[PDB]
Amino acid sequence: STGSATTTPIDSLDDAYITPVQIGTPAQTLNLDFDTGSSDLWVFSSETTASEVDGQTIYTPSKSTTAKLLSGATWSISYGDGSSSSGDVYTDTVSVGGLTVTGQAVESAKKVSSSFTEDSTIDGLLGLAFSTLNTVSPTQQKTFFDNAKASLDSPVFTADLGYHAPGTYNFGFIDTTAYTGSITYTAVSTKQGFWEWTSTGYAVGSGTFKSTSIDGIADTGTTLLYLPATVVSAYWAQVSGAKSSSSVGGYVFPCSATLPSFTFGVGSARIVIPGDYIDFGPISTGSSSCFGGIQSSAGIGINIFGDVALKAAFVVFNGATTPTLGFASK
Repeated sequence: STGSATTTPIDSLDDAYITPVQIGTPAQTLNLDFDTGSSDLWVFSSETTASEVDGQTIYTPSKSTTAKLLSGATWSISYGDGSSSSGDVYTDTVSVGGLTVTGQAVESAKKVSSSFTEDSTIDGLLGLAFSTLNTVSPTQQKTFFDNAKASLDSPVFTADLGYHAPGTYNFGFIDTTAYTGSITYTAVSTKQGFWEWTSTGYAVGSGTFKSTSIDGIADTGTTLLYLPATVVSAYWAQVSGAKSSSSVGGYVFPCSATLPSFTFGVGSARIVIPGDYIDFGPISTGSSSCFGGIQSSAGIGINIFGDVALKAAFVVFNGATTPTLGFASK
């Protein structure tokens, strides 16, 4: 079996992508953020503190004939600014683009962090990292992908994110019409629970390619591209007037500048990120300073190939016994 679903940017800057997901019987459709950097499927629900719900579609387990409370199970995900989302756990039927899984753990949020409340277009997250990162206690739960693996024609899912345009998440098959050339596969380390891989180097604009190993994670749930400070400094040195701003918290550049492309290596292949993809617009309404899509990972501790990088490619998440990541131009 297979599944295919359209994913849509939530705003004009491609800050995140939402994908419709059917939960329960009869179906309750929620728009979820598909996140390969986490492993929890959590949703706004009728149990969420009412003051923390601002426009989101909520999941109502009492209206689903197939929902079952998972007795004593709780969940808690921590965020980098001290806030957290948490709640209880149900099991229910979950379908993505025609692909149905029964008995999927659905984590109902009892409280959410303020940043989720502020964003009314995201009804929850669907985690697609490895199940060892799932936070359900005392009994850890499997991801949607892990539960679907046996039913899929092939144990893969692919991410084809659009630039200012809709894209596609496919489960169980590789659409050979969605990319050009060949797919280059690279080894994945699962030791930290992420889709972690090693890029073979980078280039700025039309400059010389720099052979150097960059270990990082493919994370559809992160907007920007976070790379080591040496790489990021080399990129923004080619943009006249760009500088790192402490008040803003990253590199900014004059909005009238034209940005150079950024190339990253996948084995012997090269993925080119057009310069326009790195422009994330004015730091404030009316400002002539613009925020950059390539930022330093020094404060984070891990390099992150976020949406900025992934939407330049057709990306294969191969969940075979030995997992691999595939990149192709498109």
